[PDB]
Amino acid sequence: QPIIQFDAESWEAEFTQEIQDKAIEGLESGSVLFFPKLNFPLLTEELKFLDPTWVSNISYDPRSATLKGVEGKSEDLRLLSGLLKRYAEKTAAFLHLLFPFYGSSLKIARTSFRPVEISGRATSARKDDTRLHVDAFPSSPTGGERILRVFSNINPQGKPRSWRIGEPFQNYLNHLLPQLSPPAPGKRFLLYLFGITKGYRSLYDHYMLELHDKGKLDLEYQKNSPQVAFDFPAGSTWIVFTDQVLHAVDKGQFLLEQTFHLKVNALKHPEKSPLKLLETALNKKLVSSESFKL
Ligand SMILES: O=C(O)CCC(=O)C(=O)O
Ligand SMILES: [Fe+3]
Repeated sequence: QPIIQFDAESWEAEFTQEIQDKAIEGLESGSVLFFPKLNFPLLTEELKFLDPTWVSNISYDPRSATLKGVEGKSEDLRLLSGLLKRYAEKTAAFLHLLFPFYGSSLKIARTSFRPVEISGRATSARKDDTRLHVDAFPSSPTGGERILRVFSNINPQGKPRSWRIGEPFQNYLNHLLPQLSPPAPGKRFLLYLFGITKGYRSLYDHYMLELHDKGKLDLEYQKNSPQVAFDFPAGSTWIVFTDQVLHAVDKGQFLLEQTFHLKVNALKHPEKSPLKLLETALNKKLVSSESFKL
């Protein structure tokens, strides 16, 4: 079931255990959790930010209270920081209400505001997010940790955000497995020494980047693989492990996004993670820092 719909309409909603179970089982199975009625309202003073000219996308780090990617007057940067900080706070609260099993293992990461219309985008194949992919960032290895994202469509003209959702990760990995290759010896160490990567690119991160890139260049797979097109309405929110769920965006404007990280050993079913699926498929440990279980 690629998309599981929920009725919650508040960021402070209290959930029954049954809904919590549905959410964590769905999330870990690679479903998108969809909240059609969960809107993220803006203050009147923030409405001015609903304009693409503010990008010079925009990112905020809640851990350091630092805003990047935008220039302007102090008071405007304060207002924009306040908007993204509120999105970080509300998404973090919501995830702790919905996923108590993860406890304090949820680690917030960067907040993103995306005011540029998607349908006019055109770039190199590897960063073309109209192509189905799982998330893997060449400059930012994960060391196996999960990439969990919360998304909210805040389009004020009532325009949906058009996604496509692909086949399960295990089928994607199987399709691309004959195209995977090990890294060149010493190359990842040089990327680390040279500051091209933030941290060391694990073998896991190498293979996730290969899946991401080779999947995007596989034009027959992009055209023919199983996929469902879904429009997320304005005023809706959705939650997804974007390292596991194949996704692409086709159209839309004005998105808030919050990234969280989660260690694999905090998952209810760690064997369903991309890390463990890749380690099983290649019969090897793919992250050197891995904790060892006696
Ligand atoms: O902009 C979007 O709606 C999706 C982009 C994407 O692939 C992502 O945030 O991981
Ligand atoms: Fe993505």
